[PDB]
Amino acid sequence: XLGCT
Repeated sequence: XLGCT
């Protein structure tokens, strides 16, 4: 979920 939504 680093840069993911």
